[PDB]
Amino acid sequence: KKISGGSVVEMQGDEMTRIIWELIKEKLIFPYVELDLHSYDLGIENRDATNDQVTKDAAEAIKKHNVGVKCATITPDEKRVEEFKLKQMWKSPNGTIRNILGGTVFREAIICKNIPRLVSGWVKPIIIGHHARATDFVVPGPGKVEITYTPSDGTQKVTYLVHNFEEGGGVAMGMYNQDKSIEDFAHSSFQMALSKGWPLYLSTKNTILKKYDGRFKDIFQEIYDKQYKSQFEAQKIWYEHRLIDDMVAQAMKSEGGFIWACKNVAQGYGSLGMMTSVLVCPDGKTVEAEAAHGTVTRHYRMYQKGQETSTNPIASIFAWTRGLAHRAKLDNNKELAFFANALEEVSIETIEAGFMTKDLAACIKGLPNVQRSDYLNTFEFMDKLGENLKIKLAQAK
Amino acid sequence: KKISGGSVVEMQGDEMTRIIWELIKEKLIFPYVELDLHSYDLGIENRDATNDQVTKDAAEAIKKHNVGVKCATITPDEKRVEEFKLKQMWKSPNGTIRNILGGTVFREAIICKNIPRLVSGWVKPIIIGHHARATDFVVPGPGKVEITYTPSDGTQKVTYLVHNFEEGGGVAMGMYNQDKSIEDFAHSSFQMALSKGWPLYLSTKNTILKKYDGRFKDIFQEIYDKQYKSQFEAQKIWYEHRLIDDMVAQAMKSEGGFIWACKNYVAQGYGSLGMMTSVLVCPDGKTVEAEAAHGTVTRHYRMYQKGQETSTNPIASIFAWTRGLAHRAKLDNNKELAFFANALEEVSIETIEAGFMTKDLAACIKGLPNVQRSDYLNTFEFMDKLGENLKIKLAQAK
Ligand SMILES: NC(=O)c1ccc[n+]([C@@H]2O[C@H](COP(=O)([O-])OP(=O)(O)OC[C@H]3O[C@@H](n4cnc5c(N)ncnc54)[C@H](OP(=O)(O)O)[C@@H]3O)[C@@H](O)[C@H]2O)c1
Ligand SMILES: NC(=O)c1ccc[n+]([C@@H]2O[C@H](COP(=O)([O-])OP(=O)(O)OC[C@H]3O[C@@H](n4cnc5c(N)ncnc54)[C@H](OP(=O)(O)O)[C@@H]3O)[C@@H](O)[C@H]2O)c1
Repeated sequence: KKISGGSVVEMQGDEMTRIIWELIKEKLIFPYVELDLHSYDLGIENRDATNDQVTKDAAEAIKKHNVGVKCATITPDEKRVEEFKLKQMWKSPNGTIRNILGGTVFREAIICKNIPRLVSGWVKPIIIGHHARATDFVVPGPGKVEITYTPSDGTQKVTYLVHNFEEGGGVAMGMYNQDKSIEDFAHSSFQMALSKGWPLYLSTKNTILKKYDGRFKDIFQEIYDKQYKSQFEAQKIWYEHRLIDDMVAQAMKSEGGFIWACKNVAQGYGSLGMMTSVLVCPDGKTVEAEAAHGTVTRHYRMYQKGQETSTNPIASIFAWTRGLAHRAKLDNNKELAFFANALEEVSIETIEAGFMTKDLAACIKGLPNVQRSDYLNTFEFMDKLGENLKIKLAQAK
Repeated sequence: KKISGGSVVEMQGDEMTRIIWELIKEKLIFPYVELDLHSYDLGIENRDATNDQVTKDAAEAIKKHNVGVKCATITPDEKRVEEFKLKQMWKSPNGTIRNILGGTVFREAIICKNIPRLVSGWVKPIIIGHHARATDFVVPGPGKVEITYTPSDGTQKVTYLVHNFEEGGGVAMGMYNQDKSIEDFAHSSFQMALSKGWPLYLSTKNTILKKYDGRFKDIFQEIYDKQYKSQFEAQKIWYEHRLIDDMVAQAMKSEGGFIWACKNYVAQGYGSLGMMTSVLVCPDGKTVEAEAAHGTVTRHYRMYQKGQETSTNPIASIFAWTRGLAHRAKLDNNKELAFFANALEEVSIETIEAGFMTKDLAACIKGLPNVQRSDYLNTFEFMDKLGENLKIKLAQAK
C-alpha cells in the first residue's frame, strides 16, 4: 500500500525539531512511504555517546545513499557542553556533514500566498544558494601586509601588497577560493536550477573584485556554456551572471522563481519555520535536506515544561519532501515524487487555508495581535497536515 | 519673509528626481528659504559636457560648505552611454562625491505611521550606517597563498597561511582596514547618534571573522568611552555592540529609533525606496551630503516623458533637503532653518499619514494590485499637497 521510497539517510536532531521530526515521520511520511531508512540519531546526546562518530557516519551514509534528510541538531557551545555535560564541544553536525559531502547549501523560503514576503511580489519562491574560512588578523601598527602566492612548482613566488600601513595599525585578512569549490558551487547551482526548472543567477562583485569574483563569473559561465547551456534552454530555464547590485534590484522587481547563487548567515524577515536548506552536492546525485532553522530551543523549553508550543514543522516537513523528492528523482520513483510534491502542496495549502503555527499567524497579524485562535499548536498543526495529506493523497488514489 | 538658509551645496540630478527636485525647490524650499546656493548640475548631460568636472566641483563644494543636498543622478552604464551618447562611462557621481568627501553613509527609511514598516513595531526610524578596495588575484595552480604581516620596525613577521592550494588553483584576496577608516566610521556613527539622539548599535561577525570585526567592536568602544560615552549618556542616549544575528532579532523586537552601524562586505529593504533617505556623514562632524537613497526613478521618468501620469515619492529627496538644511541649521545654529527643515519633514510625514501619498506608498498600504487612482496622488498632486500643507504648517507655527 505504502510507496517504497528507497534508501534515505535520516538524521534525528534535537529539542523541538526532534519532537516535530517524529511527528512528521509519524503522521506525514511513514503512513505513506516505506523507506530503507538509514536513520542516524544526531541527537546531541547520541553524538556525545558516540563521540560525534554518528555525525560522520550519517555523512558517509548520505555520501553513499545520495539522500539525507536531516533534523535540526544542537550545535554545541559553552552552554550546550554545560547543559549536556558534553564530553566535548562537538563541531556542528552540519559542518561535519557539509565538510564530508561538500556541496552548496540552498535555502528556499517556501512561500504561502497569505503569508507576507519581503516583497509581496514573490509568488514564486527564491532559492538562494550561498557559497561558503578567512584569515583575518592583528595589524597592531605600521608595516606591510602582503598576500603571497608561492607556486608549489617552485616557480616565481608572487607578492601582492594588500596594504602598507604607514600610519597606526588596522586589520587585514586573506580570503581564498579553490577553482574546485567554485566549480562545485557552479555545478550544485546549475544542478539545483535544472532540479526546479528555474533560471540560475550568479551574483558577484565581478567589478570591484575583478580577478576574484570574476573567477566565479567565469567558472560559472564556463561550466554553464560547456555543460548546462543546452540542458537549460531545453527547459526554458537560463543561467546568467548578475552583479550583486543589479541582482538584488532584479529580485525585488521579480516575482521570484529563480536560483540565486550568492558570493559574499540568518538574514531575511520571513518566518524561519518556512526556510528549507538543501545541501546540493556537485555530483548532482547527493543531496541533504534540512530545515534552515535550528532545534527551536525556546519552543522546546516550553514543550519540556508541558506548555503548549506552536512550532512550524514546514521547514522540516520540506526537508523530508525535498530529500524524498530528490530520492524520487534519482530512482525515477514517480509515486514518491508525487508524494513529496503532495506533501509540499498540502503543507502550503494547510497554511494557505488559514491553518498555521503561531509564528506564521504572527507573520500575518503581528506578534502582539496573535490570538490562540489564530494558529494551531505544534500537534494541532501536524494533525491538520496529516488529515489534509490523507485527503490530498486520497484525491489522487 | 523667507529665512536665511546659508550656503548649501545643491546638486541637481537626473530624470524623474530632477523633476521632483525642482518641484521641491520651487514649492517647498525656495518659497521659504534663501540659500547661498552652490547649485551644481549633476545632470547626466551636464556631467558629460563638463567631463564630470561638475561632480568633482560639487564634491569640492560640499567639502567647503559642509552641506550637500544631492539629487539622484544617473550613474552611467552601457545603455546610458548609448542613450546620452556619453563621451565616456562616467563614474557614479555618488561614488566620486563619496571618494572625495569620505564619511559614512547613513540610510534612513523615513517612517510614516500609516505606511507599513518592515517590522510593524518600528515606530521610530532605524538609521543604518554602512562602513565606507581589496587586492584579489587568481592563484594559477597549487601553492601556498599566505598573507604576511611585517611591522615596519621589523620586530616580527607574522605570516598566516590563507590557503595551501593542492587541488588546482583558484582565487585569493587580501583585504585590509586602517584604524582611520574604522575610527572615521565610529565618529560618523557616534556623531550621527548624537545628531539624532538615538542609541548607536554596532553589528559585526566578531566570531567567524573575529580579529577583523573585533578591531571594529574595539575601536568603537574605545572611541565611545574616550570621546562619546560622555555626550551620549548625557543625552539619555548611548552605544552598544551586537552580533548581526542578535541585531536582526533585537531590532524586530523594538520600536526602532537607533543608529545601526553595519559592517559587511546596498541597503535594499521592504517598503518603498521613495522613503529611503541617505546621508553621507563625514567623520569631521561638519560635512554632510543628504540625498535620496533611491535613484532617478527612470521608469517614472519614461512615463513622465510619454506624458503618462507619474506618482513619484519626493519624500526621500525632500528629506535630502530637510536633512541638508537641518545640518546647515545645526552648523549655523539657524533656529529658523532648523525649524523649517523639521517643519518640512513634519509636513511630509503628516501629509502622508493624512492619507495623501504617492502611489508607491499607497502600494505599501494596500498592495500594488489593490491600489486605485483614488488611493494616491501623482507626483505633482502630492507635491502640491505637501506644498499647501507646508504653507499651512509654516503659517500656523509663527
Ligand atoms: N542543525 C541546524 O541546521 C541548526 C541551525 C540553527 C540552529 N540550530 C540549533 O538550534 C538550537 C537553537 O537555535 P536557535 O534557537 O538559535 O535557532 P532556532 O531554533 O532557529 O530558533 C529560532 C527562533 O526562531 C523561531 N523559530 C525558528 N524556527 C521555528 C519554527 N520552526 N517554528 C516556529 N518558530 C521558529 C523561534 O523564535 P520564537 O521564540 O520567537 O518563536 C526560535 O526560537 C541551537 O543549538 C542551534 O545550534 C541547528
Ligand atoms: N545618484 C543616486 O543617488 C542614484 C542612486 C541609485 C540609482 N541612481 C540612478 O538611478 C537611475 C535609475 O535607477 P533605478 O532604475 O534603479 O531607479 P531608482 O531610482 O533606483 O528606482 C527604481 C525603482 O524604484 C522605485 N522608486 C524609487 N524611487 C521612487 C520614488 N521616489 N517614488 C516611487 N518609486 C520609486 C520605482 O519603482 P516603480 O517602478 O515600481 O515605480 C523605480 O522605478 C539609474 O541611472 C541609477 O544609476 C542614482
